[PDB]
Formats: sequence, structure tokens, C-alpha cells
Amino acid sequence: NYDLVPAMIAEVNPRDMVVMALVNTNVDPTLPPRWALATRNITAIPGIEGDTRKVGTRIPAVAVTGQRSVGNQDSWDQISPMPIAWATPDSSVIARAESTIPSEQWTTLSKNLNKLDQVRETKFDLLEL
Amino acid sequence: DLVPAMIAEVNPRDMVVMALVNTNVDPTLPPRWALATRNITAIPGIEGDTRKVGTRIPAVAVTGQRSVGNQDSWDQISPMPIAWATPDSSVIARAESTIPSEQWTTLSKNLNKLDQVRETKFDLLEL
Amino acid sequence: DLVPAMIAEVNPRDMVVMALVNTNVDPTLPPRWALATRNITAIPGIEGDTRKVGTRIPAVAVTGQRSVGNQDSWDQISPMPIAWATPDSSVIARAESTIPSEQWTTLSKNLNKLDQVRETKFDLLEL
Amino acid sequence: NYDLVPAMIAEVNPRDMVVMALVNTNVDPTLPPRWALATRNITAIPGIEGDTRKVGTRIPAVAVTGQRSVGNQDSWDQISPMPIAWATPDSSVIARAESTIPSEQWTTLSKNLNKLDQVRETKFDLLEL
Repeated sequence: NYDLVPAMIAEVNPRDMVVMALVNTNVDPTLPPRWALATRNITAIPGIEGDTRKVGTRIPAVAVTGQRSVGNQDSWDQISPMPIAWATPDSSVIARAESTIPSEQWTTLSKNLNKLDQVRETKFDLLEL
Repeated sequence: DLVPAMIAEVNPRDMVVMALVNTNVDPTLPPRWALATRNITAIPGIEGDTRKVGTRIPAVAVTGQRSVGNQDSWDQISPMPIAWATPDSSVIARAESTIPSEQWTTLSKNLNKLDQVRETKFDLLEL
Repeated sequence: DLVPAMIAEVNPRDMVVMALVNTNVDPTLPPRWALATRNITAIPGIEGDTRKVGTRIPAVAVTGQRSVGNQDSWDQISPMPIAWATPDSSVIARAESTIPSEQWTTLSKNLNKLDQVRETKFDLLEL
Repeated sequence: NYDLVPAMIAEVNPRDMVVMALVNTNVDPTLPPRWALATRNITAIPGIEGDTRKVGTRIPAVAVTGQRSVGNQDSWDQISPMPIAWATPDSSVIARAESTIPSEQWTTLSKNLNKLDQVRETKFDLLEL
């Protein structure tokens, strides 16, 4: 219902950071997934300060909300990722979350961090792979 | 009142949006569909690639003059892009999905009526 | 389903929000008012000064387990801050104003029932 | 109905600018005004590039939307300013707008540009004077 997605710091600025998440745009989650990259500008994530406030830092997340596509039904045209660290202070539950997310989803996200500007060129900060 | 709008023309230093609006003052009646146009310069989020004829722009129908003859209807309605208030992607995406797909289709099919709309007194043409 | 929530406790590395929720499954009935709490760490926009007991946080009531005895009601309801989806100021301000002032007042008056709520099975206490 | 407010560039960054506007938080505009500062992060304003993309540049604006206060009625607790340059390409209508806004409102705004960080410390980017 609120399942885990990988997210990662894609850019770091003085006042905020940009996180990119790997999300499934299918409304029906049982189908083969339709992967996309979703970005979000974030000011603060507990635990992410200083030496971990770096491009490439892993952030376990969930897709908290989305909006349906007009032309399609069956697809989300917008998806908001949130770090699970906003919901729990517990380091081991966050650590668990990270290991639970498939390594291959982690690697897919890592390989696409460099597409940040392509993603930000879309109208809802969502770019289908 | 949420309405679909769409970029109908793009020029070097301005653009024109067209909206599909209901001119009846009584919203409980079957809609009295009309096309309304507005010359604008910029919309937050509408940059380069997405700045083209056909791009969807959710809007609100700002009503003006009303009069009563054979119908009680608005004589002027001006679309205001929602992104003028906030370009938040959840807001704009939700607004687009809240507008019935039939209205988006109707607007896109009438997009070529721009010159006819601009020939009316208030840039408003009942369909 | 939009509900008022409020910071009920602030700790070094976490905080607790309380929401005023309706536990009836049938929304056409007079509400069955309850208080629901959730331990969270952070909310976009809730930083330093505004991070204190009493701060208003508009939320949605995420429903869980339902069962039918003398009433058909939700056994679990968890508030989710709207700012988790987007901290856009128009969104958060509109959501706060959309929730009746009577509900905000009721929540603020019951804010001191935190320990009683946390003593229930699902952090949900019918009023 | 959509009346003119002064706005001014309060901060300039690589990807965007922050504009501050002087707004009236009274829902009833006939009353003596209840002045406040409202800020907004803006990516692009026609005409504002390069030498005019500077802290202190005047931007004629209107208060396009607002949200009511919960405890009060009679007050807006959030107000979105927009540059009139988003609505018209015509340099003289924008120039007119600027001269139409009272000089004293201009000066009040100029004198408070330095309160940017106070305004951004509020929950809806609105600080009553």
C-alpha cells in the first residue's frame, strides 16, 4: 500500500538538496513495473548532514501520493517520494529498509542520477525510463 | 471553478491560452459550453520544450459581466492559470486529472477555432 | 479525508502528532470523534520555531483495520501530514482553512490527553 | 478585485530569485490596511534578465490568491503575489503599474527587503508588519 522505493541525493545546494527516486508509474502494482525517475527538492532529512549530505547518498523512501494521468488511466503522471527517515528515528529500521530494496533497483537509480536535468525538464518532475 | 486551458498560439514575446468554459450562471443546468482566450506572457513551469501549442494548462474561470436575455449567462470569462497561484507539481497534476477527459478532448478539438474566438466582443465564443 | 492534526509532544529526535478523526465507516452518520496519535521525526516546514507543542498540521486520515460490532468503525486510523506530499504554502494554508474551526478547537482542548491515547491498543481513543 | 501590489527582488540565486511583496492581509479592502510581507520563489520574469536581475529591482505585482486564517476570519494567512509581467508583454502598462503604486508602499517595501529571513521563518512566507 505504501511500498519502499529507492531514493538518492542527486544534487546538493546551500539551502536544500534534490533527491531522485525510482518509481513505478502503473496504478496496478501487480503488473510488470513501468519505471520512472521522480525528483523532489528537500530541505532537511534527519541523519543527512555534513559528510552524508552528498550526491549519491542512499535514502530509503516511499511513494506517498500520486496523481493520475489524464489521457491514460492506469498510470500516475506525478508521484511524490518521501524519505522514510521523516517517519522513524530508528537507524536500524532505515538500515533495514535500504537492504530490503532490491540491489538492482538501487543500481538502476545510481545509473540514472546523471539524468537529473532531463527529469527536471519534464512538467511534473517525472521521467519514464 | 476549475476548467481546462491549453496553449493555442506561441509568439516571440507572448502566447495565447484557450479554455473550455460554461457560460451559464446556474451551474445546475446542462453546461453552455464556450471557448475563452487570453493573451499572456508566461506561466511558471511553461519553459522552452513545454511552451508549445497543445500544452495542457489547468485554470480557473474568472467571471466578469453577467446579463439576462434568453439565458442568464456570463458575457465575459477569463481563464487564469492555476500555476500563477502555485506551480506545485502535485497541485497542477491533480487539477489536470480532476478535469474530465471529455473536456480536455473537446478543447483540443476546438483549438483551431482561435481566430473565430478573437473575432468576438469578449474573446468568448459559445459552442 | 482531511483532518486536523497538531504537534502534541516534542523530543530531541522525534515528535508526536495528534489528529481529530471520525471512526465511523459511514461518513453520513454524525461523527464518532476520536483522537489518533503518530510518532514521527520530521515534517517539511516544521523547523525550530514552529516545531513546538500546539503547531497546526493539516493531515489525511489513513484508515486501517475495520470491524463491525455495536458500530461499524475503523479500529486503526493514522494521520499523515499533508506536507509529506507537498509543503506548498497555498496547499497547507488552504487545508488548514478547509478544516472547521470547531475541530481545531476540539483538538487543541484535547491535546493534553496524549498519554491516555498512547495507552490504547492502536493509539486511537474515541471521545 | 485583483489590485496592484509592489514587489521587489529580495534575493538572486543561480536557478531562481525570491521576490517580496507588500500585501494587505484584511479580507475587507475598505478597512485601514493590515500590511504584511509575502515572499515567493520565482524562476523567470520577462524583462528581468542580467543587469535587471538584481536585488532591489522593482516588480509590479498583484495578489492573485489567498487563504483564510483559521482562528480569525477577516484575515488572509497566506497570499500569492504574481508579477504583472506574466500577464502582459507591454512595457508601458508595466511601467504605468509601477508609477500607479504609491511611492510610500514602494518605500515601505524597500525598507523591509532586509527582513527576508524573518519572512521565510514564518510558516506561509507571510510576515505581518
